[PDB]
Amino acid sequence: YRYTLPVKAGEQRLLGELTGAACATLVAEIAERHAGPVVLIAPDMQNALRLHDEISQFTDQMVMNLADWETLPYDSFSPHQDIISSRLSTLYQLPTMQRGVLIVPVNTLMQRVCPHSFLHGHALVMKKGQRLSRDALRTQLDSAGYRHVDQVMEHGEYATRGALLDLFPMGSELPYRLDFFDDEIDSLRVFDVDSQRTLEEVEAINLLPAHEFPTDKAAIELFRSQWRDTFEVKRDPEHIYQQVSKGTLPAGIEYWQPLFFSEPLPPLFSYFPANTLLVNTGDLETSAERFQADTLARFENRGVDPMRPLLPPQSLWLRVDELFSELKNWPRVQLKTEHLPTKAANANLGFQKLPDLAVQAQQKAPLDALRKFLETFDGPVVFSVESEGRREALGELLARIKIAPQRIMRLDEASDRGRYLMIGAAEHGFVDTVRNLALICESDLLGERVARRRQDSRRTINPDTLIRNLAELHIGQPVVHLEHGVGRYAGMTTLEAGGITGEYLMLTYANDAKLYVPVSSLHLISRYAGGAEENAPLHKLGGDAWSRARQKAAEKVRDVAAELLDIYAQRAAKEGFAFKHDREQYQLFCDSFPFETTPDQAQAINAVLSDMCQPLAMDRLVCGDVGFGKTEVAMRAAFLAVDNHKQVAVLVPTTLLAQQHYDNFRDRFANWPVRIEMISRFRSAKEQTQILAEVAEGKIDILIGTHKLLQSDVKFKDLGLLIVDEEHRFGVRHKERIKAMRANVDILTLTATPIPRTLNMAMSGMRDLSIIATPPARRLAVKTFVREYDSMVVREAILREILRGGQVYYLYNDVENIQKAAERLAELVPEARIAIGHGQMRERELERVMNDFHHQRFNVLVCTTIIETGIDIPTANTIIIERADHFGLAQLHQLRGRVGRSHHQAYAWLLTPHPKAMTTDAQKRLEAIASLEDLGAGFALATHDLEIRGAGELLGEEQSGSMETIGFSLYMELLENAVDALKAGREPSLEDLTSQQTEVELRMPSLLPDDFIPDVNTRLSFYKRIASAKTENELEEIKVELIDRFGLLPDPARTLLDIARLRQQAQKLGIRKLEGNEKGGVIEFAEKNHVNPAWLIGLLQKQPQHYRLDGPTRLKFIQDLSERKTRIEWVRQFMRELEENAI
Ligand SMILES: Nc1ncnc2c1ncn2[C@@H]1O[C@H](COP(=O)(O)OP(=O)(O)O)[C@@H](O)[C@H]1O
Ligand code: BEF
Repeated sequence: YRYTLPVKAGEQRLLGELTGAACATLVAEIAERHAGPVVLIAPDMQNALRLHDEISQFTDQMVMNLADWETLPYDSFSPHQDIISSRLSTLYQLPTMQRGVLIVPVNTLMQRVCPHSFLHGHALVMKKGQRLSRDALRTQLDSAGYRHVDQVMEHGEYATRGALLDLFPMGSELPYRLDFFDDEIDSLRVFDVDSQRTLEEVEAINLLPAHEFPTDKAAIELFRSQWRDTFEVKRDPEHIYQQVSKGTLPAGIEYWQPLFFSEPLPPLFSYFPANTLLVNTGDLETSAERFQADTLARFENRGVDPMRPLLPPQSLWLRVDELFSELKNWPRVQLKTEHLPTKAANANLGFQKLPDLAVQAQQKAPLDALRKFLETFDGPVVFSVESEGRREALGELLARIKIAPQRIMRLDEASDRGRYLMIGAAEHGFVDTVRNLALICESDLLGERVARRRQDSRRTINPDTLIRNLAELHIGQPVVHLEHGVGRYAGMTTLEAGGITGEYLMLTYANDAKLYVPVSSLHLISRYAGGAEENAPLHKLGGDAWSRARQKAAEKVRDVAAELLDIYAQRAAKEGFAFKHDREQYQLFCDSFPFETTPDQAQAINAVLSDMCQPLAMDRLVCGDVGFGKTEVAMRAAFLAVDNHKQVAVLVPTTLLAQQHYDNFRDRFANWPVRIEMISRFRSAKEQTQILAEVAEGKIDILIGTHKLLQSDVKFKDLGLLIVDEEHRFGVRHKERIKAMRANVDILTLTATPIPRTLNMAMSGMRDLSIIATPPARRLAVKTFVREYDSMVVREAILREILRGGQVYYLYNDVENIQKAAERLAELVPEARIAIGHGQMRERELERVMNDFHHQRFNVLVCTTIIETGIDIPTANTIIIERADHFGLAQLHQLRGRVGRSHHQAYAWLLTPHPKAMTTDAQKRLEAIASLEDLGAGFALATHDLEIRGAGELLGEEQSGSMETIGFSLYMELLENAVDALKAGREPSLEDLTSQQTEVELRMPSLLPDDFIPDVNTRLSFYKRIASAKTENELEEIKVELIDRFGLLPDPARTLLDIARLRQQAQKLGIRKLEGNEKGGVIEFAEKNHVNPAWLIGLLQKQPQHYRLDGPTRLKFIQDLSERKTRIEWVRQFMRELEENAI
């Protein structure tokens, strides 16, 4: 083309006049036309990710990025070993590959690596036709460094179960099972982390060492030798020398890598193929050197703590001059967006930048510049769309500009006068003047719409995965056995206690008195919820305290049972309501919203709209973190409410945020004809009466106000929608007082963080719940600083935000000394313009200075906790508090996250009085809030607050209490028992808990042996599932799953399955208790059985000696069933024949 290609160690090519996103075009071109692999060096790893898209967007050659360590140099955490997988694979094949593009940032090119002899000297291949021992391969894996686990879920672990060994290779992404057979590899089956069954069988597998360093005995001794040669040992049970010598691995041990090879580690340059070409963008002569400075700076910063010392930086990272010399050994190309006219191997190819093409909604012709420029472009114009649906979203836009470009795949496909489009993540369009090509990106006109996972992958907390993290069976966590009391779970054990070895779950009580409970009676154990995992009560066994507490609870539930019998339903007398939504009308309202919702916001919208469309009323928690645009869900709910004209009301515990919602709703409905108004202290009673009259006649649909409505004064013609914000700070019977008016109203519970009782109820599932863990695009984190009382940090932070041009939120929490403090901090900060705010003011100047804050005429505001509700403006970007000894975690997090709603990094300066003046609980609160600082932190903080404040009375008042109440589920058990007492009118009795659906014990061992399943959690899960079976199809699929996950089925397993099947069939039949032994047994029916009495008596008289009706419902039979198989077959055929003549 316009230039040659550089192939020489010293050859350097330099290219200029290269606009943004044309670097990708040039890179793809040269890689496709370069006879050899391509390695690209990027200045910023994040930028490299961007490259990883656009390159793959424009070409089809395999493009990969060097997996890199996430942690900062000399950190105290592992590199998140999963990433290591993606690394090692690329390392293993790296020498042997001809075409392909590998992209690396300089910060990781700076890092030393393994010698690859260590790598491919340990690179095993397992093949079908191999007579290899299970144990030999086991020890082989152990030497390789794979970790022995029992429920493999991650990279680099292996588990065993009888003849079935399974593991996860470090190179591939899916684990594998083997199915050994006579020490022969019979199968090699891939299986998902959650299917635990075959997806397919592959002929052979290749596996790589577990880590980036050996871990055999030779490795340990070499490491110890190097250590004793270099550093100084400390005789200590956590000094990494002793910890390594023990056998384990320190968390950060990966940074002490050069102590494992007795060699200078390669600079990774040896791994380049014999014929490569370096291509470089930006510049390294600043990035690499600044990185070296940062590494040494952090090193010297942490040159303390003799336990866990640090290597010199030069031993692990390279030198800059050495890096330059090394790169001068390969041909290299450099790209920059400047003018280099001198002289050869240096060109300036026409890649003009995109002109100012954009769309303006206010203009009558948004695509004015677009249509002006399209017709002035003689060449083809090709658009790029980052997704699929958006393509149509822009095709309609092209219909507004009356053009239908054809979708192409490659840039060369463009004709002379051709308009086209393609799916790509390109950022900036441009004008390739070489052949007059116009490339257009979405941001060219749309602007900023970013949906990538900008946040760190590890920096995420899934709510459902947090519940599934564990809900049972932690070896120390407490549980409650309703018969006796509360203890700590300790595990499983098999016991021979009557000639049949049965499983038993063992609990421990006070004074170390153990209690084993049979596995079958599992439904008598509840997971503790009193929230005292470290200070919980420990009932001493055989005491009356638990019985007394249970009797008190029984009395309380009987009282509330009468109360519910007043309603004559289990909160079920309600029929609800159905809303009608017009999809086009709602879509029009979506159009009136000038934003794009996050995916979880869209999910919440779908859930709420569907639920209201259902003919039942809602009680739905939308508990997401602040700054997630929760209010817009309410806006759309109110729009659909006014579509039905259902007189929606809204509640908030303040006047500031009430006014905020008022103006927001006015903005949403300044185009839609509908009446929005407010009723609170600000309004005069003269107009409050008018508001009440208007809402009595129904001329008002949207009302915003505080507790004035729940004063038996407001009248609604048709109250159909009620909204509540910030459920916290609300006492009980507020919701009951607002519910009393109309039962079938849709309840929408908006909040930022639930109080412990509400959170526990959400966990119970009795109330609908929803979480939005998807922050807006530009909502970066909020910095937090827990500092002691310094008068200078506050002043300098105030000045830092003033020079930024923002507003400071000053918290002192006083209505007397706030006056003096305002002038005190004015003297401290003469540059500051301050207003005084407190809730004990006439509210006229309050709203006036709120308006002033909207205009930002004064910078820092002193206020009490009325600020907590929050009307945050994006201008405000910093909060300094004064009292940090008494504030709830919910308030702390809420005021932390209240700042932002903008692209600019906010701040949260936290001022504390003397540490010794702090009580223990204050220290715990402050250390907890400091420990967590990231997006999606409110929900996890609420989970932590659970077990701290403790869920309160699930029945009585005073929520969020840590009293000694019975757990959660037992309350529901007694409630349904009393509902039975009401429906059947039966007497209250503590016997329904002592339940018995069907007992089919026959003195025959039946259990899931631990050898057949290693762990206990899965064993108990299957125990519960089998106990709660409903049809023989369930049993069949369970048997299939057991076959998959654990191979063959032991005799006890088969017996358990068939006993469950027989219990199922007997429950279908109508018999309740079928018992027996070797010499015979008894059959006992129900009150209304379905066995034919005629033939029943016929059998009775046919063989009275072998059959005797001894009791109103008891049939005694004698049988010589010395074989378990004979016993089971006899009973099966007996019951089958009995039910054959079923009446
Ligand atoms: N997906 C989004 N992208 C950009 N900005 C958003 C998004 N969602 C919300 N916002 C902005 O952030 C602000 C959040 O205010 P609000 O609805 O009160 O959030 P929260 O109720 O969580 O405090 C809104 O005023 C809105 O303008
Ligand atoms: F209700 Be929010 F957090 F604005």
